[PDB]
Amino acid sequence: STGSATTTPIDSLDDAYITPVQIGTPAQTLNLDFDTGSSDLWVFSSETTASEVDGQTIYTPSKSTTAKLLSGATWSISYGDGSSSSGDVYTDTVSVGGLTVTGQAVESAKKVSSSFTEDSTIDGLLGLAFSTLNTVSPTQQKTFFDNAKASLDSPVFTADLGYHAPGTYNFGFIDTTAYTGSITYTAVSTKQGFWEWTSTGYAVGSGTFKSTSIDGIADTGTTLLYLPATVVSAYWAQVSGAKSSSSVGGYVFPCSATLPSFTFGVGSARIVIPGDYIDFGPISTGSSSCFGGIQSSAGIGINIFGDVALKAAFVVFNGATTPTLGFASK
Repeated sequence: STGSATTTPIDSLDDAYITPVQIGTPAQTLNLDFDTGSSDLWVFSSETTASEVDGQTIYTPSKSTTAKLLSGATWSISYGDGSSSSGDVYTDTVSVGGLTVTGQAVESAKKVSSSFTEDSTIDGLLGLAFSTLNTVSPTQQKTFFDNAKASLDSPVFTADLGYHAPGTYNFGFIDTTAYTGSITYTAVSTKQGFWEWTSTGYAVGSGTFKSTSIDGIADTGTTLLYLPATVVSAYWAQVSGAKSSSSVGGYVFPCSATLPSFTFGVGSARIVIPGDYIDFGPISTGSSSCFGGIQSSAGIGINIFGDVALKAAFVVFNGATTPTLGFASK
C-alpha cells in the first residue's frame, strides 16, 4: 500500500505545516502537524477542557463506531518549545492520504498548554519519530508509520515541504519526479529515538565549504534551523546589522537586508537553503527588526534540522531494519 497527502503551511511564515488526517468511522478529518521529532498521535477532542479549545476541530470518539477506549492508558508530553498536552487513549482507524491503519492509538487531549489553544489551525500532532519515544503508559504505543510499515510497498515515508506553498508527505514510495539529481543517503542513530544524523559541514552564501561534523535531528515539527553557536555566528556575521538579542530570544536582522544562502552537507552532497527561507519577518507587527531562521542550539542540547532546512530538500525517512535518511535537491 501507499499514501500521499498534501501538507500546507499554517501561515505566511511557514511556522508549521498541517496535513489532513481521517480518524474514526464515519471519518472525522483533523488537520495534524506531522512531527518527525516526536512519537505521539494526539488530538484535540470532546474530552479537552473547554476553555482550552479555541477554534480547533475536535475528535469525538463517541461518534466513531470503530473507537475503543484503551483501558487504563494515559499520556503526557512536553515539547522542546515548552508546550505540553496530556490525556487518555483510544484505538481507532486512521487514514492519511489513502493509507489506512486500523487499531491506531489516538491520544485524546484532556489538557493542552496555551500555545496549542492559541493556534486554531493545528488540531493535534502526528508523531513520526521512533516509537521508543511514545509517551503512553503503562503500555507504550506505536506510531502511525510503525503500524503501517509492514503493509507499505517500501518501508519509507518522504517529506517534501514547500516554501510559502503546499508540499507533500508520501508513505510507502519515493516519487522520482519530486526531486532533481540523486538522493544521497546518510546513516541514522536511533539511540535517542530521533532521526539523528551527521551533516558533513556548511557554507555561508558563496563562501567556501567548511568540512565539519554536525550531529543533529531531522525534525519536521520544529520551524527553524538550530546549529552550533560558531556556525550561527559565521552566518549572521555576513548580514549587516544582525545581532543576537537576549530580549527577543535570538538573532535578529534589519528587515531591509538581503540574506545570504546557507548550505549544509549530506555526505559529499550539498543542500542549499536560499536566503529568503531564513527570513521570519518582523519581531512584532510593524517592526523593522526581523527574526532569523537560523538560530543557536546552545542550551537545547541538540542541533535541529527543522523546517527551514528540510523544506530546501526532498527528504527520505527510510524505516528499513537499519534506518537511514536521504536528501535530494528539488
